[PDB]
Amino acid sequence: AGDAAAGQAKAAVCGACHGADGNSPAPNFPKLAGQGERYLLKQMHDIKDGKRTVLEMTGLLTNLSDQDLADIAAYFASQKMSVGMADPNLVAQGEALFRGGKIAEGMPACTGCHSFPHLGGQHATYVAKQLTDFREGTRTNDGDTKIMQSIAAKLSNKDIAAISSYIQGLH
Ligand code: HEC
Ligand code: HEC
Repeated sequence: AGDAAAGQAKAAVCGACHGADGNSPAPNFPKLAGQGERYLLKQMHDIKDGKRTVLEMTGLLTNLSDQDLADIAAYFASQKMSVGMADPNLVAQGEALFRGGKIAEGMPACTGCHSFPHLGGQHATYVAKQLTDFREGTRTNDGDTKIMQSIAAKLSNKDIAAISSYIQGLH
């Protein structure tokens, strides 16, 4: 159990890339605001011990205690993710995939598990990178099941671009 109030100051070093409140202004860096505390904490441990490699964060988590990480996670989880706009040329394809999946190819809809990390409002650039990394097996911290890797295997590049654009505007 983290202390959100204590996490705010401990999160100051993170704001340079993720935003003071976790709402990053630049699309390369993911928004952390409003993300689930348990998801955030798991990603922090995965990044810290190398199960998920984020070279841009090398050395930042090294000296944070497990309590420090829980406080920071609690702080970001207490914020609210800001919501962007979808591209009108892509949003229909992206929303149809998000709500309906690809029934023909046995791909479940995203709404089954993602309303679990929060997705709605996340930068499209960041989401597309994660879906592509999942598909290519470069991100592998999705458990022994490899659910996201198996799901992203069914998405084309056009699918990923459209779903990512839809998610960016989702609220
Ligand atoms: C830029 C120099 C960063 C600073 C300072 C911090 N983070 Fe970071 N973080 C950065 C990038 C480029 C990425 C994404 C890499 C990729 O997969 O494309 C991240 C990612 C995270 C995550 C994962 C978020 C998710 O949605 O899965 C977390 C939990 C995270 N970062 C936490 C975190 C904390 C706690 C920081 C302060 C100590 C911090 N980051 C600083 C870049 C940068
Ligand atoms: C349940 C079986 C899921 C379905 C169906 C989909 N996703 Fe998923 N996703 C799931 C989990 C359990 C996780 C967390 C993995 C971890 O590293 O612990 C994820 C993760 C994502 C992410 C990364 C989020 C982040 O902040 O980096 C994205 C972008 C994502 N999932 C997207 C996504 C889409 C577009 C889906 C439908 C096509 C979808 N997921 C299905 C669980 C499940």
